Amino acid sequence: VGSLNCIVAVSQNMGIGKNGDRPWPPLRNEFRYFQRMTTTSSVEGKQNLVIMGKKTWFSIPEKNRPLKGRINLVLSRELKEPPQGAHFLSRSLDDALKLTEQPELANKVDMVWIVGGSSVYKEAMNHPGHLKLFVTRIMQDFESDTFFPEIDLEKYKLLPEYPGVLSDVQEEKGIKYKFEVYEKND
Ligand SMILES: COc1ccc(OC)c(Cc2cnc3nc(N)nc(N)c3c2C)c1
Repeated sequence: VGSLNCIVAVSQNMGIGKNGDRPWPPLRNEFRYFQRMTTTSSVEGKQNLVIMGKKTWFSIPEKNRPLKGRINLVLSRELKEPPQGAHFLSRSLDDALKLTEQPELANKVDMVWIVGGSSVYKEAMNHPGHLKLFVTRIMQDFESDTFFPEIDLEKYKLLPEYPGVLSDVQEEKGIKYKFEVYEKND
């Protein structure tokens, strides 16, 4: 395992989901960027590991499951086995990390990506160590029922830029958004 990262799209109210769905219409290019960031390995013969809560897994259209090109890990305490189409099940992020160390994925994993939900992000955001947040800011309010936790600027620095990430305002379906990379180490 190389790097530990979290990727999220968030509305101005810090909304990440509404009844397990996206609180905004589809954003095909925001989606393509998500697929591109998470799938791309920085080391031949390696694939990235994607981690998600039970509920983020079930919110992905059946058709898109598993996220292809990546090892899919579902994080749950109630599940006794991995949902159909998933590859591994861990009780916590710590257990999910340890598994990496097993010669199991040890030699097979480049980067690890946390793709949801608040719980899983909240807990990654507290794992001590180096972490990067790839945030997609949707520049409007959307009714939500679940939120991203508060980013601590005394801890994470917004990078002035990052290679492979557009720096300017994007626009799809009359909804503007921008990409931000935060970095922490502690
Ligand atoms: C959350 O509601 C849905 C519905 C469909 C769906 O994938 C097809 C998803 C997954 C999805 C999509 N875009 C993202 N976009 C970003 N930037 N970050 C995410 N973590 C993310 C996720 C988890 C989430």
